[PDB]
Amino acid sequence: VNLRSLLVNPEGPTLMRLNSVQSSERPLFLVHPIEGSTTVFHSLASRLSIPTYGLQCTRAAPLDSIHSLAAYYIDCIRQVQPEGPYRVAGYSYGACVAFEMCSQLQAQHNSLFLFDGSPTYPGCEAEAETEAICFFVQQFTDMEHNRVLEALLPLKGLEERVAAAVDLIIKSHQGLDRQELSFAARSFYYKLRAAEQYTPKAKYYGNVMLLRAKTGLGADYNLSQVCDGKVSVHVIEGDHRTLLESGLESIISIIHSSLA
Repeated sequence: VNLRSLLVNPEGPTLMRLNSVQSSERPLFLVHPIEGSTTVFHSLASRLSIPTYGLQCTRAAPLDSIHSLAAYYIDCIRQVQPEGPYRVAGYSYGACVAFEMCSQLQAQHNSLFLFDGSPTYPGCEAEAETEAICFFVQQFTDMEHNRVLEALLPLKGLEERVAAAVDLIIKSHQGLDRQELSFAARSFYYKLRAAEQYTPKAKYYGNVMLLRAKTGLGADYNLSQVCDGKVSVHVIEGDHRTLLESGLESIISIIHSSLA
């Protein structure tokens, strides 16, 4: 169901075309939410008049930091589009990565769309990993925090937690690929770490557009804290998850009307 769309093929391609659009215009690149899949971008892409791609997080992506992750996604991009003027958007967690990407392209005139997300929106390894994976577990099962927390806290480290987690999950959905869950659970922790440890290097002088959800740091998601250029935020109908589904019509118009 909704759960298999929280998993990605660890060996799948990083950059995948999301719609037919044979056009010759510069494409629009969509950066995945924290779960790594470009599934949420399916509706939006199908209803877009420009070629749009998706970036998913597979085993090939370096997660030591948002900086590395962005530099790698930039490389995947330059294969489909070698030239400078880039159009990139990032959903939720992807927002931050998309920001770092355009940010690196700057230091090295691009369009940047943030779908309800932003760069904002050492001895405690154990608790961090436990809470991360504990959370991850709750997305696939019903298990109570405390019961799950009790099973993951005393474990040696990440791989034991991931394994114990994958077991708890399968004991609820036997059909889920254990290799995917295992990769999902582990990268999930690494993605959180990289994000909750990210802080823009310099100020972004480029034009940013925040498409915020209507139903819920102040209608800016702290964008102004890191941007100098034009920061325009549109309020879309729905909450964090429904926004791209019709808050989608609004978004489709806004994106269309922007990119000439």
